[PDB]
Amino acid sequence: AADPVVLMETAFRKAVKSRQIPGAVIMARDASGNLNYTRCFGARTVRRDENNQLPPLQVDTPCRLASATKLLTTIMALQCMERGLVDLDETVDRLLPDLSAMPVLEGFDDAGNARLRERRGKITLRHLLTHTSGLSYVFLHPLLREYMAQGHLQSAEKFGIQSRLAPPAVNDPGAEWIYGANLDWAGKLVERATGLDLEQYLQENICAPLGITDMTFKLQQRPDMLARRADQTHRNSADGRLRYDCFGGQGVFSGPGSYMKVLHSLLKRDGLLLQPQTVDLMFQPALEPRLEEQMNQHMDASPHINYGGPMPMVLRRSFGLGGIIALEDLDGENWRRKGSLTFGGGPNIVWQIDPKAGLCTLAFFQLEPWNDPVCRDLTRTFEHAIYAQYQQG
Repeated sequence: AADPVVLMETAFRKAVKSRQIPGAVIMARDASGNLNYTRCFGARTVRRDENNQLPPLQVDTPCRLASATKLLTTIMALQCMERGLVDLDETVDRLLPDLSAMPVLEGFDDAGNARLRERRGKITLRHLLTHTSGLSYVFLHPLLREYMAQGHLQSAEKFGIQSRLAPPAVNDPGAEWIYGANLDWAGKLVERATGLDLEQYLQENICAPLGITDMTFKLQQRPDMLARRADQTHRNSADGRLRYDCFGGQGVFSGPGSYMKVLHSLLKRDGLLLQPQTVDLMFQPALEPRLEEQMNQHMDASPHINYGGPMPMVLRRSFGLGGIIALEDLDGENWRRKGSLTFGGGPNIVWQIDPKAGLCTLAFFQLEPWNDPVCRDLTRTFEHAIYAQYQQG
């Protein structure tokens, strides 16, 4: 093992032992197939089992991907796009009339009543995949905040409208980049285009092709793996110490080893689940120029959120179909290169595909909250290390 890679590995092992993290599964791969690094650290929980030892996590251990599910759904949409069932620029309302029926919430008046408007513009699958549907998540936007305060979301029950799909848009399509629920609609679009719920579609069009068996939405229906799942860990603000704790877009449980397989096929054009042309698209910076600027501005101004994760807080980025795209070079030839596409999920799960560097890496944790200092620091120095040993050794 390389000078950086051994220092890195023991630096993880240090963090597990000094109770800073519970554990981590980390993984790197290259376009050749040939690079195959995969190392497990620590325990899958902090809560001791019946025998006073804590079972260790490993590549087959079931873990909540959480907000890292989105890529999978982003894939499943582009599968249908390929197969002719939809088209990126087709107005959603063919398959999602109920979405196209939703109004946009403009603002509030003085009596405080909800002020509401119909949508200028129209709304496409490309918009959804790029978080440019002009719709948002409830507790991130100040308007929806109060819409929620008034209790205008209560009424969805009457029309059988799913909780997550209920909130109104807060802008027109193509207007802003806004991290939003627009990946559960993506989930719907598929279900409706393929007459299949996305649990069935997932196994058929993603798991089967790569021979996966630990990927599922319905974990409660898998005694075999439910029993061995990873418990969630949460870190306290006071101490720094840690304590115990079917829509697309979030809520898949998978082994970290299997998630890699997916990142791999993509990296290496292998064509097993998607089609190299349409993969290239995912990596094409979708954001219009004035759009990509406001996104950068927003993301810089919100460091408490840190969509970037391990990568420099100030950076020039855009967005593609599945994640963020580093528009400039992260640190010369030492680290990620212009073109690389990263995203990640709640429990400090962070993946990235770098085509120009011929690599794809996946750091896998089960610790909340997002953007943890030790996780970020370890992820930082994880990538730094395998990038170095690999490409210059």
